[PDB]
Amino acid sequence: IKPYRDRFPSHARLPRAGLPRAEILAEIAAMGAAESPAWRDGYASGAVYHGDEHHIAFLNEVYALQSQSNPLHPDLWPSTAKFEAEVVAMTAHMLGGDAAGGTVCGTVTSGGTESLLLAMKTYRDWARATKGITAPEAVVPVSAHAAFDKAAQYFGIKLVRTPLDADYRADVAAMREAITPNTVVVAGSAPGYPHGVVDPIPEIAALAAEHGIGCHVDACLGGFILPWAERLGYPVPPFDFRLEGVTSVSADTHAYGYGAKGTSVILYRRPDLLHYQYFIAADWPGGLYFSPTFAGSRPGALSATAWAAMLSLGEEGYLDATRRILQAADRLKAGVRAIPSLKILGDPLWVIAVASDELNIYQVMEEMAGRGWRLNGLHRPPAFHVALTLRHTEPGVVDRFLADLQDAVAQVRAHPEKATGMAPVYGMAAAAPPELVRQVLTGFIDLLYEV
Amino acid sequence: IKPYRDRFPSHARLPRAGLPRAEILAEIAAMGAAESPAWRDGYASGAVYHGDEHHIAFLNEVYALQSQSNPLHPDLWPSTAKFEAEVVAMTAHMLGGDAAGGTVCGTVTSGGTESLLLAMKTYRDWARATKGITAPEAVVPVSAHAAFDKAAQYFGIKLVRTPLDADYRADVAAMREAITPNTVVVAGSAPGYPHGVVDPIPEIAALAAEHGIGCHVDACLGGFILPWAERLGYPVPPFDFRLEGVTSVSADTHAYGYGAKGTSVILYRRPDLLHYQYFIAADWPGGLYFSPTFAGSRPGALSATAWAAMLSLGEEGYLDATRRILQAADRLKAGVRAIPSLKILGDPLWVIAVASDELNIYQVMEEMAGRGWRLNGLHRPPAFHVALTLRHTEPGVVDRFLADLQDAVAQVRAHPEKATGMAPVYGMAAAAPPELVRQVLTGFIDLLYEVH
Ligand SMILES: Cc1ncc(COP(=O)(O)O)c(/C=N/CCOP(=O)(O)O)c1O
Ligand SMILES: Cc1ncc(COP(=O)(O)O)c(C)c1O
Repeated sequence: IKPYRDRFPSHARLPRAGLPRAEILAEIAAMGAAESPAWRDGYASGAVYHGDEHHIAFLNEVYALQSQSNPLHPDLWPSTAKFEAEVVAMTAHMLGGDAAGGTVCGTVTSGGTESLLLAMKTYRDWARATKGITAPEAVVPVSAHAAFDKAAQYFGIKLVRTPLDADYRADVAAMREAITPNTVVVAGSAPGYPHGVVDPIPEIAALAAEHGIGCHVDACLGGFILPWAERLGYPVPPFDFRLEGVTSVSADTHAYGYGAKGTSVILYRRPDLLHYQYFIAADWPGGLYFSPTFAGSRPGALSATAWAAMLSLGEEGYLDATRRILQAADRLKAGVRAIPSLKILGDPLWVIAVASDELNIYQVMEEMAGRGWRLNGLHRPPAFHVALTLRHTEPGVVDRFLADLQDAVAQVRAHPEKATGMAPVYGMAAAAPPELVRQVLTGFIDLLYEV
Repeated sequence: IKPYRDRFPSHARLPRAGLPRAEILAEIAAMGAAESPAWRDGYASGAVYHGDEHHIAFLNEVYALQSQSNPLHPDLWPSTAKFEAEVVAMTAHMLGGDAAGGTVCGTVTSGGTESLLLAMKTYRDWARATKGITAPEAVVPVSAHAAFDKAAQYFGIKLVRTPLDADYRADVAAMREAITPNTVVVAGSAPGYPHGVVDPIPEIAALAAEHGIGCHVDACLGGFILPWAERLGYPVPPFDFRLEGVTSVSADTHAYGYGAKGTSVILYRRPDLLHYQYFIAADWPGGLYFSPTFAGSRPGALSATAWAAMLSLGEEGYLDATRRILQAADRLKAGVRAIPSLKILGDPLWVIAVASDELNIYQVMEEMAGRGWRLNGLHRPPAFHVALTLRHTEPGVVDRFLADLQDAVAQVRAHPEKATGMAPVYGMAAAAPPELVRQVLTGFIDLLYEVH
């Protein structure tokens, strides 16, 4: 659904003469006031991770002072190259980079997906050069992020997805079973996006060191949450570089790092690994050209906002934020188990996947959507999840959620036949065959791009 | 060389307690005042494309109002999904999208490189599904951007680079020669980055339609320059979708589109092509997940800055900008041919590659660097180039350049033995073997990432 089709002029052609800056800003600001109550008041799962208007006004100043930065030119903006070096270093330390000998290194990327993609490409390129593996395989849980499939398709890696156990954590045995001599990497999520549970990293990491291959830890969600939850006295095993089997880790500075959107860190245990990531061309008439990541020209300013957010918070700000989130979490989970028909999937710390055996969970979800809740629809198995952020730690938000949740279950128990709005969509999507979904969604992405 | 290693505290660990916002900003603003004179006063080739402090203050407001946008969620920020749809549409029209039947479609990407990569992956995936080609080849000029090699390595495409002619434009014949039944795409640059010259697109496009394969036009540099140069009455053949053989085109809204860094457009002629780009997963316990491009979470705000910059300029602002640039160009080229020892490579419109047969061009370049000029070092053949922007259209900038260029040649003619600063580096790099460069540069990228 396209909200501003009518309220605002549509442009499928450049205006013959330029429109005034004062007006363009006003058009955009208006859309700002329309869309920002949804995430600000706490109705959104994930999406906005900090939300505080002063922390945002702060990062916008950081962007403004670095707007022109392009780290393709480290000699014009050595300031940005500094930021990137320090975000990578501070993040390395945070994830047990010292307990590895201090050989831990990385680069700043554009997001979790790039981190994962880069990593897969690295392990693929390394395996071919050293172990001579020319038809590579990777082994991850079925809960590992969909970005892994993306890497499989792009780089020509055969991806093998293993099943989970009763707690929705990875099945470490089935992983051993699927390893072949062509397997170049195994991965574990900390936590996985679907259910918020942390795969058995120590076990997977060990399994990896055993067969002399890589182990990647997808800590894109947990990187900036888990280390602080551990010091707050929660049940979190070592997930990072403390474990010796773990060869790489990815973490999102734009997620729970509270940077602005468009930054992430990929970390490798040794430099001889990192080096397979760099792209270099020496034979090009355009001169010497190299890039650490996928991109050539990058938004230097976003690397600044990641750096500035990490310094403005420090170990205190993260410890504080993490507590306020995990508090709201434990409190929401209690309110959910308290409700009869619902169950929680596995044992999440702050990303809660709620399902039902008796009711149609998708209509429950739709009933929440009726009150303004923008939640995530899962399937295999059917459920919806809410990933908690600082936006849900504000006064009365977890309460409103549980209050609206009760009324929503009561309504669906009265009419188990009810399936309104999006409920029928999420439900068909569950049952439909891959190649049919692949086609309808393709039409949906085309609808997004219409003028 | 790391400038702030001493003046500012280095952080290899999160500060136990958070540092004040007032202070962090001051640290960054200081670095801003140190680095911004270089590109602002016009010493930089490319890098900053507009530079005007009001146009920048404007786009920063655009970013500020959209900072939170992440177009992975089109239902939370339908505003951004709108911007993206319209940047893609306005850009399509600009590059002859109507003359194609109105089936021209695209997506907004993160930069030229992603556009190119996405395209290569599309043609690879299409060729396998329709033409059953399981060991794909691509054929581009040796001047085509290095991003093409990157796609070759990533996606497993065999890349074949053809030679150029006397004008440094593509050799259309050698391209035909290298086409096999496994060739899935050919490309032409408009202009190529090295020399600023426009490959023979009409001819290449035709060559492509002939063999029933794709033709991609790398207009990342020229997309927002060439269409306006054509209406200003310059010698530019049709390079875009007017030609029927051309199946895709890439253009950088963050370059000569004067958006903020981190946006670009990839355009396809028909939707059945675009569709091979989309990534979709239906079997994932995380639910339905799709993405048009490489990224999942994106900076929505950068899509806004591209949109806002295009609207704030319109066909007038581009026509004006393009004139002021091409004027400065023609004026700089005359000043260069005027100088005895130097020659210009091919016939560039605004990206000038200057070489020398008698002198060591790298020391010429170093002599310019002495006066503050941050230029691009080319090789194969040895030269340096300057890509002109609005920053070089300001008063007296092309003049200072020619003035410093004369003094620089005079100095190198007096001491042909001289090789100071970077000159010896660019020169070794020219002669060294690929695998040696590959190793030294790897050490250089590691040096960038060190903290003292
Ligand atoms: C475990 C895991 N792995 C990879 C990713 C992808 O990272 P991305 O490219 O979206 O920055 C996610 C995020 N997944 C959700 C990104 O959208 P959001 O609601 O704003 O956080 C992830 O959770
Ligand atoms: C002519 C040309 N093509 C492609 C690219 C790649 O774009 P980017 O560096 O912005 O990713 C550039 C920079 C370029 O100048």
